[PDB]
Amino acid sequence: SVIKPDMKIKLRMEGAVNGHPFAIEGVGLGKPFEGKQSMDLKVKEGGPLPFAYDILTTVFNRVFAKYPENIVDYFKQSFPEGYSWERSMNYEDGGICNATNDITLDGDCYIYEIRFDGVNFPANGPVMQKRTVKWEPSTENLYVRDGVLKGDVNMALSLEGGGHYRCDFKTTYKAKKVVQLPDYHFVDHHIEIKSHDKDYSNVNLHEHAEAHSE
Repeated sequence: SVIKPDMKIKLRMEGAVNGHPFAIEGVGLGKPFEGKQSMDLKVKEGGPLPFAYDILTTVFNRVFAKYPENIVDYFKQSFPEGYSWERSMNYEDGGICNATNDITLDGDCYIYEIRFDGVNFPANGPVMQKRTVKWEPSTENLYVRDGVLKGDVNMALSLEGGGHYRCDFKTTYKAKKVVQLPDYHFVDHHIEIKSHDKDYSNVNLHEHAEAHSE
C-alpha cells in the first residue's frame, strides 16, 4: 500500500519545560507490521536538558504497533493522509505535560511535527533532579470517543535507588480521513533508551508494541 515492511522516520520536537525552551530532532527506522522502531535523537536547542529525558520519549506513532487481523487498525488505515494526536501526561506530584504530533507521510518516510509543553515540575522532584531510570512496560487501552480514538495508559518511571513515579496518559488520536473505527482493545508497549551520552544530547531510543483484544 503506502505502508511498507520497512519505513523511515524524521521528526522535530519544539517545546518547553517549566518555561525553558528546547528542541530535538531525530531520524529513525520502523517496522509497522512487526511493531518495532528505533531512532537516533539529538538535542538542538535548550541542552544539556535540565530535566529527565524520559519525560520526552513516548512523544517520539501507533502505526508502529503489531495488529492482529481481527482488530481494526485505525492508524495504518489513516495513510497516506495520516493522523495527528494530542496527549496530556499527568504526573503524581503535579507536573503536567501536554504534547501533540502531526504525522504526515512522504514516500517511505513518516514526518513528525511535535510540540511538548510541561509545567509545574517541582524543583526537587525526580524530573528536575534527573532521577529517573526508565519507563516500565505498559498496556494502553484504546476506545472510540466522538468518532475518533482515545488511548489511555497508566505509566511509571523507575527511580534511582528504587521506587516508582507515576504518570497518567490520556491521548486522542485523530485520523485525517474517514477510517473504520476499532472495538475496544489494548496495546502493550515497551520503550527503552538503548544508548545515550552523559547528558542525553545524543539518544538512541527503541520501542516495540503489540495490540491484543478480549
